[PDB]
Amino acid sequence: ASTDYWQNWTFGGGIVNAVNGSGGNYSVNWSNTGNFVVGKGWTTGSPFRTINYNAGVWAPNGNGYLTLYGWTRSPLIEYYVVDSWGTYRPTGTYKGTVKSDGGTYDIYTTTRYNAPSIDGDDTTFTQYWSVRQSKRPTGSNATITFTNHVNAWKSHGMNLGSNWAYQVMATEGYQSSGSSNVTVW
Repeated sequence: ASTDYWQNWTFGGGIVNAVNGSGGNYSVNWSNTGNFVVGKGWTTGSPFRTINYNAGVWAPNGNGYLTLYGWTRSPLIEYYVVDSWGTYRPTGTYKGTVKSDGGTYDIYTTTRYNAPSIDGDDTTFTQYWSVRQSKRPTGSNATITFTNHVNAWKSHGMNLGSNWAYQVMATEGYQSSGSSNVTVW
């Protein structure tokens, strides 16, 4: 069920040139940024969705993530399934591991205070992460069987909220430069 949502959020400086391409395709070119998340996906996330993507270009110069990105409310949770990165591999509080779609992921949790979210600039929420132990190869069709992550997270007491907000296959950058080109379906 193809993408219906376009994400293009920036903050803090630099240039983020994001193009909403044909179908599930988009491109990003960025320099000297603050923080940004750009991607395509779905207005309503599902714990049952298999996200398909192909990153034709993954070329961060510094810190960027190629990652599933999404939110629930009830309660407010920010989640990530990070398949690749640049110079910085994100982590948090280690819980365990999960294997999905040919990759082994470490599972982390982090509680964020006074932080920006889909609710506003100064909020509290928890983050759930699956981060691949090594960078996923790009340029070939990829799946993220998100249910495998939801199920593993649940087994370590990491339950998502019941009101689903957006769910995108994203390019995130923090204080970096780079290029990506990604198609999502």
